[PDB]
Amino acid sequence: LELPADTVQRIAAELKCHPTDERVALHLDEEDKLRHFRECFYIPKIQDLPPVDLSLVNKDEDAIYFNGNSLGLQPKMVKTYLEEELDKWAKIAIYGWFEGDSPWIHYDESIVGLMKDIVGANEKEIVLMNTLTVNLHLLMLSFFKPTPKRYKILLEAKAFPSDHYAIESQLQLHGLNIEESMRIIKPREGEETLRIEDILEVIEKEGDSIAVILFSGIHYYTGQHFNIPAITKAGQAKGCYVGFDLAHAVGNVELYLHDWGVDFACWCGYKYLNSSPGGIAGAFIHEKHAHTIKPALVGWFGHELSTRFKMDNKLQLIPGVCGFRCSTPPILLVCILHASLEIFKQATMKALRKKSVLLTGYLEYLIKHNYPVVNIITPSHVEERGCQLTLTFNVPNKDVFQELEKRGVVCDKRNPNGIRVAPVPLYNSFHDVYKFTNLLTSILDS
Amino acid sequence: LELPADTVQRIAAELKCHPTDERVALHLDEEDKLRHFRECFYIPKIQDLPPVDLSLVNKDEDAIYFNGNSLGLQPKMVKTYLEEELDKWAKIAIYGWFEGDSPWIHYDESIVGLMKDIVGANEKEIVLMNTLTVNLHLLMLSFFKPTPKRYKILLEAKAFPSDHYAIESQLQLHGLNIEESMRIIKPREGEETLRIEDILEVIEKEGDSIAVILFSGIHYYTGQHFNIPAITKAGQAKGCYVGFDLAHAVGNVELYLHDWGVDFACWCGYKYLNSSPGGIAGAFIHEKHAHTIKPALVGWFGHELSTRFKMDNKLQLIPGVCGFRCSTPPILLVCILHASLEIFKQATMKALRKKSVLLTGYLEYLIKHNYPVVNIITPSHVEERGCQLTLTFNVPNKDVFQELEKRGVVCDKRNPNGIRVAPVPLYNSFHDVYKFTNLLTSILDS
Repeated sequence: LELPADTVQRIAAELKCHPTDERVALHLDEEDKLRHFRECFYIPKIQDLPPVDLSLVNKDEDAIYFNGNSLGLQPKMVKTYLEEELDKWAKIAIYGWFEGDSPWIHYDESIVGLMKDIVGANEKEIVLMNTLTVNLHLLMLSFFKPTPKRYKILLEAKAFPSDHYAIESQLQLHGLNIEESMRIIKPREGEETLRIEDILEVIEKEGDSIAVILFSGIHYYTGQHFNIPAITKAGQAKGCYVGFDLAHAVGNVELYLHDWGVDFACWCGYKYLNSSPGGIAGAFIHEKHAHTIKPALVGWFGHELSTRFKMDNKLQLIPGVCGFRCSTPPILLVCILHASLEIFKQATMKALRKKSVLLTGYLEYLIKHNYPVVNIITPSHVEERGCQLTLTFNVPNKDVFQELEKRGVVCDKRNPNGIRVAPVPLYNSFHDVYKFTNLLTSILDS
Repeated sequence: LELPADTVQRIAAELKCHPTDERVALHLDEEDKLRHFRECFYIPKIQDLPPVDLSLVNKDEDAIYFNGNSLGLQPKMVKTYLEEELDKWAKIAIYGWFEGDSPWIHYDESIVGLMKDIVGANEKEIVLMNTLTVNLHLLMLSFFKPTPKRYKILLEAKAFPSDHYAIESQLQLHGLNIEESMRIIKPREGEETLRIEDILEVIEKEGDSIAVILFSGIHYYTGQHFNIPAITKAGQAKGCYVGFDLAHAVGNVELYLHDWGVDFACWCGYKYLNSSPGGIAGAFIHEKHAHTIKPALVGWFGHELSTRFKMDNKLQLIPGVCGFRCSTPPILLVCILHASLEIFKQATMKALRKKSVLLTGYLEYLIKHNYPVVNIITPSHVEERGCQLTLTFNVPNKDVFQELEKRGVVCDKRNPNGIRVAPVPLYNSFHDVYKFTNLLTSILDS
């Protein structure tokens, strides 16, 4: 089928205009079957943003928000759902757990039915709970049971700091040497992303000694989407447990954790899933392990609900990942996630991934075209990336990042020179991408 | 000074009425300097409660809510504070972390200044984070480092199930025999509460082999307030680490964790602290351990904020308990807790504990007076209990609990026969206690 760059020049051919003309972006939004979803979100105005130099912007104009990858915008329905739960708490205080049309006791275990299609798993293979890093530890404390023969953990170079710290401390818990035990796949010299063959070679050479493989679904600094089902097959052949940190993947790319055979997974709620800052995170355990892999750390919401409130202390554990649930779920954070997940159910994940490829692609085309003083670190193949592109510039005398945010472009800056732009399909339009690059152009021309 | 029962009969002497007359309760509320705080909370109406038999109640009348111990009522200011944070998230999406009058990055580390006086600790000795049981595990994984000589954990009989399960799994993590390693102090035959001497004797006989002592601050089934500073001194003399699960204690009784020398502590937010269901919990580590006891499981919000966002993976850990913070704090749950903690700052914890003693005492007086077919399991000494009283009845032919909740009395039922009533000083008035016992009287007379 049609590659994204091919799609743009074809539109220009239909309109008899240049590929970089505004009319191309305005036409891609006219034909965007998801364009009405942007209304469901609160989009910042430029003059409200702190770093904005008001001299350089037209006030009363929407901001280009390309941090759907870091803290996702608020659905307008969030406050509406909060009000439902706040009134119930103000109407029947403790009875909201077991009484009424929607018991609190079943929230985390019902809105999982909205997560099934986002990660590709079953009802009983997912729990929405705790926070990302803690779910990473609660999973590792079960799957990472090392032996003298099999003791390593395989992660990637320059991984996300919380993951990296979580793995040292997992190894430091069992007394393992860090240098010997942390196998960190580094990219080849002069290269920014990882090679799938280099990863598989290490798994084949060393996998007999690796206990757990733990990558991110999308690497934060490069935006690289790792071939998840491949790493799983390779790792599982050598006898490894394979799990991923799907923070930048979930809500961004299509995921089939169950069919792919992934052993475990974990993700957060406040990035592409547009829940609240620090919102409720999630876990995953393939049902193959529902009766073999047990929770290392146990709470009382790991007990079967049927006899949980007898409190007779005679543990009857819930199989699967709901056994790692220690505590009562934070109902008001589940509430917010429900509002966002209903939106993901309307605009199918497939329909978002399809726009995400054309939208990020239209960003890549407009960057490569005009420019080289810009290096797109993100993999160019449409399948090895997500919403996010990572950029580095060779303009020495201007800070591109500061110059961009002065003008209402909200995007990340990652050390050393990396800046991250992530147009997401829910609230970002092609005209946002057009408006972006002409500011990036006006800046790089000085 | 005046014991609570002495106070009631003196009021009756001033009014020349019977101690059990309504005029006594109505007078204790007139003179209640905290009576206006009840307005700050949403109090259920009887006809809105599910179990209510409408034939047996006067509709349009406030409900007697004595579950401040299980799920605390909603401050009316909660929705107001949520709106502040929801507008900021809708106004400056990602900039709320570092920009403006109140950065999100400092929420959990600022409203700790409202927790200092509730547990009796310093700024740096408390973090508000995660959930109760998980904070219990994250603490145990550091303080419970056992040896062949020193391997036991001391808890109480019929402890709260989440605690009990959390301790088995802590021992099962290190391979320890459960029967040998779990030292469970059981009450004497025919007795419901524990004896402080029986606890100290075990600590003296066996303490050389105990690695960690972990009781609740108030036992859920009996309501017994354990002499916390005594257990600490005794346990620390024999070389034990001593920590408590302060769930029913915090927000209920006065606590001096720092001066008492308590090694660690953990509590929840949704009981007496009146945060949301499943709301943010808290942790405690005395500053003596700020540089000796390190986190077992590490996240990236365990890193110093000054260089946390360089993400260079060169860990620089925060001393004290803020090092056990793994993840980004859930801002909207901190928000709610801020609303409740401001109320605790207005009505001083001392002023609440003072009413709590007279209010629970006026409940005990009216129960003992008329009745014996009722057994108050809760310790009778005003210092060995909190808000909660636990009851058992010898009426065979009526279920007291069902008969009570039919009439708008919201209180707990704990297996086997225990029911828990907990008038709290914020929203509960003496007239609630008067109205309660006359229903309990009308019921027990059949």
